[PDB]
Amino acid sequence: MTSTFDRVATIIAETCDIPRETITPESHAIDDLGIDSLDFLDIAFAIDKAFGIKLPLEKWTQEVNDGKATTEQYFVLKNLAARIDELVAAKGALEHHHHHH
Repeated sequence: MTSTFDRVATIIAETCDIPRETITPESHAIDDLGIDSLDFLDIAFAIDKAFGIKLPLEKWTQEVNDGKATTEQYFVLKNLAARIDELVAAKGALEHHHHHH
């Protein structure tokens, strides 16, 4: 029993050495865990290859710093785990389509 969050949290411990105990689902990877966006690239590429998906990290980070999206929307570990899972669902091409197509 290990969720998408728990996989990510293991990968955070592997990459940037952040204690699993001090990693909550409602934690912000950058603000709360104190991980830089570059260190988060190493985490996100390790996630990327693990789940066999593709995170548009550059897109997510440009939206965040353009004020299109709030930081927490992508960088809170439950929202992040939901984004990854959403792209694992997109990896399987769904059957009810992604948005509408």
